[PDB]
Amino acid sequence: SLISKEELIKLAYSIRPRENEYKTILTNLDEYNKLTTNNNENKYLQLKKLNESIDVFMNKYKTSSRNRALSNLKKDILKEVILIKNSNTSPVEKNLHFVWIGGEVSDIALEYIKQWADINAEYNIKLWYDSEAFLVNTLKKAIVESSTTEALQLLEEEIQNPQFDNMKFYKKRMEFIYDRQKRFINYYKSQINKPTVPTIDDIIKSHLVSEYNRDETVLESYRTNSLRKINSNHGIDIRANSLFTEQELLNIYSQELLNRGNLAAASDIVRLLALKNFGGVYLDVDMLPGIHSDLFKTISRPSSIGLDRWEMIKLEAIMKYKKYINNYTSENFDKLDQQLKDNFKLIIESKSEKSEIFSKLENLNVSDLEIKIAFALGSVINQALISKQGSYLTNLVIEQVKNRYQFLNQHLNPAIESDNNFTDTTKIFHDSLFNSATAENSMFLTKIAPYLQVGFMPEARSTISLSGPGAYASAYYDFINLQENTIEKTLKASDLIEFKFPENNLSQLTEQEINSLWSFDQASAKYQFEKYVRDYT
Ligand SMILES: O=c1ccn([C@@H]2O[C@H](COP(=O)(O)OP(=O)(O)O[C@H]3O[C@H](CO)[C@@H](O)[C@H](O)[C@H]3F)[C@@H](O)[C@H]2O)c(=O)[nH]1
Ligand SMILES: [Mn+2]
Repeated sequence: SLISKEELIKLAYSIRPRENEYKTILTNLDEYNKLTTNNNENKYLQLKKLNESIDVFMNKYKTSSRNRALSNLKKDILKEVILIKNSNTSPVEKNLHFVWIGGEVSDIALEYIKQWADINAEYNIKLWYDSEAFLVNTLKKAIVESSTTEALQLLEEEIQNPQFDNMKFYKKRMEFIYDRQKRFINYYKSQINKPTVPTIDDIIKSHLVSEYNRDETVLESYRTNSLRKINSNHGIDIRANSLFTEQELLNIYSQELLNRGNLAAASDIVRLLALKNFGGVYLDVDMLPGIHSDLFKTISRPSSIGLDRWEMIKLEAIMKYKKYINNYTSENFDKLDQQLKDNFKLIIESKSEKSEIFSKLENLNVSDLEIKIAFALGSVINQALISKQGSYLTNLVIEQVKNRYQFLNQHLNPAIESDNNFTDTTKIFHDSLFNSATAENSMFLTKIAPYLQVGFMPEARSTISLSGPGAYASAYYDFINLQENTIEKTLKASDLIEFKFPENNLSQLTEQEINSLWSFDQASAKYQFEKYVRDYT
């Protein structure tokens, strides 16, 4: 329990009269100690109120003899949130949420989702999709491909020089991409208010037919096939549900889905709303169930192979003998000594049903305060999440996303609403953005400055700071330190063991996940550019 008001009076006793701010602290502490109710949120809020009062006294009387005790009390307050969070716990709602928006869900994604379904029959699979937006990927592809060709043609004389800086190509291509997105968006805005009430896909189809030499029948078949494939495999339509219950979040989802064509960012929004409204477990479609602990207890690992590769090899080894996922890679497993191999086959074949290989989720016991998250490379990663419906931390993350977008859009909207090309739009945005800089927000500003080229140029990673892991990391800071609207600071994986997605319940090092991580750094960028040059000729 926290120290009592009487104990604090004894500990902080001084020759000096009690300051008014000290009396307030004593009252807040006593009120926390006397709380009759068992509602976690109420306890947390009263903690917060007390912590805030202590800071007011410490800032005001910096040399006070009471500060040592009050400093200790703050440390005890930090421990209590953990205790509070860990004291009343119970199973999360039995929902597995997946999201696939913007096109046909792939067969490979369905296979991965199938593993989860087989192992966890009591959970109700929810594959969220947007019934009006099956052609967004098709459009983004068309725009990028056409732009790549335009940039190569413009730069044809230079691209052969082996010393050519491929960043001249990516910047020029971005100018063409921006012009093409802007043509689409202005066309969309001219259609969307018509009395025919067209859908996103109606408008994309028309635009592709008129400007990208496409065939309406082929696009319509692709769209209807996507709608049928998804509905047959646990699909649930965002347009027909209660995820979006305010305009602000919908506008954020729409700006990513329609203006940027950033499907991952749109999915970042949907997953939060799905957890807020329904609770359960959110998984990217490249995640796989966790391997039973004992399964490979009996297999020391060669020190030549890495801690992560060892996990990839365990998955590859399981597939090589059960074929649960068709054509699953065997590359890192084939290179092993036969006793290793023969040992793997031996333990593997020992088992009878898949539930002996992968672990069930069963009850995932969590606090209504928290959200649990996977880790990667020292950071949180929002590819796997656990949250009760309406959890306090899930709401903190949503608030972080809203505040970040409100700030982004304050500076971005005047620029994009201009009739200006990419270069001049970027200048208007940046001039506004960086005139707002402070010591607290400067890193954030620098990270969101390349927002418009996210997905199209190497090193544009603004999504992490808007809808992705950075927002979760700052919300964790908020929660742990009883703060709100943290922008400068993030908590790291080493800070968040109490919030880790339980290691035994998840396999992150799948073939599909490793396929996704191939990011847009300078190394990937050089390779894609070389292939573009290779194909152009
Ligand atoms: O065409 C598409 C492409 C992707 N999505 C959604 O985005 C999710 C993640 O995509 P993906 O794994 O390819 O990118 P990744 O770099 O790993 O995402 C991280 O960064 C992402 C953004 O912060 C984050 O969403 C993700 O969890 C991180 F791991 C995927 O499981 C879908 O829900 C889609 O619906 N349609
Ligand atoms: Mn991934």
